[PDB]
Amino acid sequence: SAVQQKLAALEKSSGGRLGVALIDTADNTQVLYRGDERFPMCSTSKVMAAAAVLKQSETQKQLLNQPVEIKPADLVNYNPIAEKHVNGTMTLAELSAAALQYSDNTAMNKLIAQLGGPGGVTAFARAIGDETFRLDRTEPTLNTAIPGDPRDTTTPRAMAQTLRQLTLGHALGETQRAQLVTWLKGNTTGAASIRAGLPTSWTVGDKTGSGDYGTTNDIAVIWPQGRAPLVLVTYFTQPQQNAESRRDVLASAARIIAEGL
Repeated sequence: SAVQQKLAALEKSSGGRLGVALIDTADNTQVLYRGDERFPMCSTSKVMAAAAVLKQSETQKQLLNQPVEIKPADLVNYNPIAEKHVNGTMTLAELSAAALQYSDNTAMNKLIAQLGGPGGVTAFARAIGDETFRLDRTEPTLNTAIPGDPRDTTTPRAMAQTLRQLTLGHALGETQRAQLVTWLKGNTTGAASIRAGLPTSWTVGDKTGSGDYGTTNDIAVIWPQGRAPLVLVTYFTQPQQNAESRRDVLASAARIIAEGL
């Protein structure tokens, strides 16, 4: 289609490898570009960890209010919120918010620990029908994004389907789904990524990710005004280990997708 030719041209102009999956919930139509190739998730994996904790809270009703101690040894490479609470506590809700809206890496590691390790995050994916997602490592090493390495990867198609189920579907309880949506809508790191390619009037909830090999990712649920929502996943990675981030590519891919709906 026109859209796939424009995405291929965008990819060629960028020098990297682009993966896109769009689900239009109006008719369940999908647009895929490298939709079944694996990409390093980087921080987009935080959505799965947060959702796994939300699922636990369906049975442990008070779980999100459980205080978790932040110790100096817990701090890793990027901890904008956890740093503010060293030698104090954060609740699991606050850690989930921090992981999602500020991409706090300490917060992610606490979520992983709550789930019993990366295998606990992966198990949640399997439980909701995602056979592709795999989380293998903790922060910060899950962002190495080494070409060909299957650790800590998923495909665009799989992540779009899973994000749809978590936010618009019923993989989570009603209160949990609403909380996840609220968290995503409040993301602070996404202004230059998918959001930048979309009409300003559209409501977006997203989670970015970035890593080595110039890996630049964003996954979003999009609520256009007077129109069924869309799920859009944009993954991008580059051949040079020290490549710079290319959020503009994600914005451009979103713009190309938005041209047509």
